[PDB]
Amino acid sequence: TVEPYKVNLSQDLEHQLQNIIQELNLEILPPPEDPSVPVALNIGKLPSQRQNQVGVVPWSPPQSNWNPWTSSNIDEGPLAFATPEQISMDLKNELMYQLEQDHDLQAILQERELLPVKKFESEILEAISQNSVVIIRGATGCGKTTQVPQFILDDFIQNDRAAECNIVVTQPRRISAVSVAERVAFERGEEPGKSCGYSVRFESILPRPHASIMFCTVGVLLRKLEAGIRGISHVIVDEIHERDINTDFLLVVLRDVVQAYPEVRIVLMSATIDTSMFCEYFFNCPIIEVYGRTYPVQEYFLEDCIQMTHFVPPPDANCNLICGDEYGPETRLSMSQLNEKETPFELIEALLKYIETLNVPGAVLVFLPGWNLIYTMQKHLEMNPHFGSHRYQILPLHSQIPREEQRKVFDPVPVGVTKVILSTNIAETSITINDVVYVIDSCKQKVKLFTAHNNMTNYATVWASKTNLEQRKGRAGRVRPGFCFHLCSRARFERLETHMTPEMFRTPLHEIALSIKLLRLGGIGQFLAKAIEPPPLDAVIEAEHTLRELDALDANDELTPLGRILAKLPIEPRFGKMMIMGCIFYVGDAICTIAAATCFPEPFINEGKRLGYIHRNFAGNRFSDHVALLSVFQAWDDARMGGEEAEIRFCEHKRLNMATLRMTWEAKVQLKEILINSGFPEDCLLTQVFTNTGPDNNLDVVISLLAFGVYPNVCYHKEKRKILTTEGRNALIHKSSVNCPFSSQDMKYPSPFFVFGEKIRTRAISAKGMTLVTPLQLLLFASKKVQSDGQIVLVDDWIKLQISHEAAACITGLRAAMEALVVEVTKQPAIISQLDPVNERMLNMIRQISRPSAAGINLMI
Ligand SMILES: Nc1ncnc2c1ncn2[C@@H]1O[C@H](COP(=O)(O)OP(=O)(O)O)[C@@H](O)[C@H]1O
Ligand SMILES: CCn1nc(C(=O)Nc2cccc(NS(C)(=O)=O)c2)cc1C
Ligand SMILES: [Mg+2]
Repeated sequence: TVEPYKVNLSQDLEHQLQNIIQELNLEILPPPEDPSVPVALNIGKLPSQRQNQVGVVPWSPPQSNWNPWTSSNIDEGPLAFATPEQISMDLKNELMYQLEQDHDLQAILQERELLPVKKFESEILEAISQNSVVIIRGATGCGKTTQVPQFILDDFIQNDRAAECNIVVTQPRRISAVSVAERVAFERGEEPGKSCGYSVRFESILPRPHASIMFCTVGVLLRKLEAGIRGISHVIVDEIHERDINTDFLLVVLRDVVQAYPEVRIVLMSATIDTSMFCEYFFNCPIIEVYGRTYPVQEYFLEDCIQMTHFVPPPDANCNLICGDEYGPETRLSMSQLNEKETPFELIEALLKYIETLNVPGAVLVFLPGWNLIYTMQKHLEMNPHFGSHRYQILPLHSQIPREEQRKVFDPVPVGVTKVILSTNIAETSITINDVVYVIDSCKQKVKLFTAHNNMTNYATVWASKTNLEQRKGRAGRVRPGFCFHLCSRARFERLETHMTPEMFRTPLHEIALSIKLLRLGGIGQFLAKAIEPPPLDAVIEAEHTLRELDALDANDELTPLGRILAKLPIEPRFGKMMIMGCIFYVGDAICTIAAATCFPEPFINEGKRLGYIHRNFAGNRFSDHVALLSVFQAWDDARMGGEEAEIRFCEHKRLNMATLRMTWEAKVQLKEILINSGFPEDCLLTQVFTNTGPDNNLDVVISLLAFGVYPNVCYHKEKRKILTTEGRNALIHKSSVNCPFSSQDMKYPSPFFVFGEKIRTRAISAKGMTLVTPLQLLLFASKKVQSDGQIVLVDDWIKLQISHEAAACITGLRAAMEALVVEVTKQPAIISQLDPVNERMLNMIRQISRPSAAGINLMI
C-alpha cells in the first residue's frame, strides 16, 4: 500500500529512447482500450539443436611423458624423455636417503605408525589392488584421510612402480583440501609444491607430474573433466558421509567410469555410518573396517547441565517445558525459563567452570553453528578477566580465518592453562583435535536453505540429527573417558531425525545442470535420476527453467554457446552472464572484481555496531556497498605500488583484511583468463580508473549490470531501516551496510530503489550489501514483468511508477535488444571490438539511462 513514485525524465531522452527502438525495428505495443485491464510491455527473446544421449567420461592410466594436473605433455625438462624405470628408481633412491639423513622426519614417521589405520595398511592395499571400487569405513581420527593416500603411493614407490601412480583426493570443503595437502606435505618433510599439491577455487599449488597426490575440491575436478580423467591411477572420494551435493553428483560419474574402465581404482572413505547404500550402489564393493582406541563418554543433557552447575538464566512444542520428575524442582524451573531458538551463552561459561572443579587436565571443544555465534561466545569470555591469557587459551575454528590460527588448535598449551576450541561442524568428522577430553554441543547446524519462489537465502540454525550428536560426543573419548554436554532437553533428543537431509534434496541444481551438459553426460533429469539418492522433481524443473531464461539452454535443453561459457566460469550462472554483458560495455574488469568478491566474506572488519567514517568514505555519494568494494579495491591496488609493508600499513590503517583482497584479486585474474580463452578481447578487461563522487559513466554502467546480476533481489525504502521486499513484506537494512543510518536517524536517499546481494531471515528479513539504482535501471535489468494502463506501470506485481507508457516499453525493448546481442556476441566474442553501428547506439542508450541525471537525480547534494 504505497503511492506510485513519479519519474521526471527529460522529453529529449523520450525521443532518443523511441528513436533507437524504431531503428532496431521494434514497434511500441499500444496503450490498453480501458485502464482496468493492463497490457504487458514484456518482449519475447529475439535453434534446432541435435538431441544428446548416454555418454561416459573417458579414462586412461598414468604416463611417463604426461603431467595429469596441467593436462599437457612434458617436452622440456629432465623427466621429458625419461623411462618409467629411471623415474620409479630415482623417486625411490630420493626417498631412501631422506628417511636416513633427516632425524626430524624419522620422529614424524614414528608418529604415523601409532595412528589406528596403520595396522590395516596391509588389508587396505590388498583390497584396492584386487577390487575396482572399495569403501574404507572407520571412526573419525584413525587417519584414513592423511595416511591412506600415502600408503597407496609408498606401496608404488617401494615396489618400483612409482611412474604408474597418480592419486586424486576430493575433499568436500575448501579448507579441508588445503589443510590436508599442507599436513600430508609436512608428514613427508616437504612443502605442498613438491609431492602433495592442492587445487581449490581460485588457488592451486600443483604437484610434480609423477608419483603425486592432488587434494582438490569436487567442483574444481568436475570443471577439469571436459577432456577426461587422463593420467590418474586412483580416485579417493573422501568424507562421502557428509553427503555434499557435488560429492553425490561425482559418485554418479565415477560409477559410469568403473563400469566402462574397470582398471581405474575408486576409494570411497566414510565415517561410522550405514555405508550399505554406497556399497550396493558400487556393485557390493568390500567395506574395509577401521577401528582402534575408544573410550566410554559420560554424555549429559540440559537437565543434567543445570543440575551440576546450579545455573539460573537472565530475564513445534517447546521441549524445555518438559522435564523428568526425578530431576530437582528448581532444575525443571530454571530450564523452562530458557528459549530454544537462542543458544545459552551464559550456561557454556558455567560448564567451563564445572570442568575446572573435576581437576583432570584436558582441552574443551564447543560445537556452535556460525562464526557470528563463535565471535559472540569469544567476546563474552574475554570480557571476564578469569578467562585471561594466563589461565585460558580460547581459539576460534571456522573456514574463514587465517590457516596460521587454524593450526594453533593442535599446538599443546602451557601446563595448567585450559584450551577451549569454539569450532563449527568442521571439527565433527573432517578434522580431529588430539587434546580434546571435554565436549560442549549446541546440537544446532547452520544450513543454507534456498527457496526459489521469493529467492530467500535463509541461513537457518536448525537442530542436528542423532548421528550428529552421536559423532560430536565421539570427539570427547579419544584421549580418556570424556564428558559430552548436550544443550538440548532429554525430550528434544526424541524429536530429532535419525539422519540429516542430504544437500542433494535441499540445494539448487542449475550449477550441476550445466556441468552435466558441459561433460556431455546427456539429459539433466535422465542423469540425476541415476544419483544414489535422486533430487526432488521440482528442483530439477526449477534448475532447467532458471537456465532457459538465461539462454544457457535452448527449447531442447541443449547447451548454447552462452551456457558453455557459464559452465566454464566457477560462479552463479547469472553473475556469469553479467560478466559477459560487462565485456560488451568495456567494464569487464570492474564486473569481474564484483563477481569474485561474492566468493569471499566482505573485507571490511567489524569494530562496533555500524561501520566508522573510514569505511563509509569508500562508498562516496553513490549509496552502494559494491562501489565501496571497488573503491577499497582501487585504493588497495595503489597501496601495493609501495611494496608488501605499505600494503599491510594501508590494510591496518583502513581496518581491511589483506588476506581477502589478495584472494579476491587472484580470483578476478582467473575469471578474466577464462573470458579471454572464450574469445573476449584484452582491451575490454583493462583496470579502468574511476571516481565514486564525480560523474563517471563507466561506474553508472557497472551499477546497471549489478542490478541484473542480483535480481530478483530489489527493495523500496519507506523510512529509517524499514524496506519492502518483492513479495510486499517489511525488511531491515543490515547494520553492516553503508546505507544503514545511526540508531534512530533519517538517511535522505535521492532514489528509494535498492538492489542487494544476500536476502537473510535469521529472525526478521535483512538485506545485506545494497546498491542504489534509478527507476530507469529498475525497468531495464532489475525486473521481468512490466504491465501498463497508460499512466501507471506495474513492475512484477509491486512498485508502481507514474512514468510515460512509451519510455517504459522502450526500456523493456532495450533489455530484449541487449539480451539478443548477448546471444550474437557469445557465438563469436571477437565482434565486441567492431559492433554494428545500430547496436553501438543501443549500448550508448543503455549507458544514457544508466546515468543518475537521466532520471533527474544529482548525487552531489
Ligand atoms: N594439522 C594437523 N595437526 C595435528 N595433527 C593432525 C593434523 N591433521 C591431522 N592430524 C592428526 O591425524 C590423525 C587423524 O588424521 P585424519 O586423516 O584427519 O583422520 P580421519 O580422516 O580418519 O578422521 C589425528 O591423530 C589428528 O590429530
Ligand atoms: C592448468 C593449471 N591448473 N590445473 C589445475 C587442476 O587442479 N587440475 C586437475 C585437478 C584434478 C585432476 C586433474 N587431472 S584429471 C582432470 O583427472 O585429468 C587435474 C588447476 C589449475 C589452475
Ligand atoms: Mg577424514
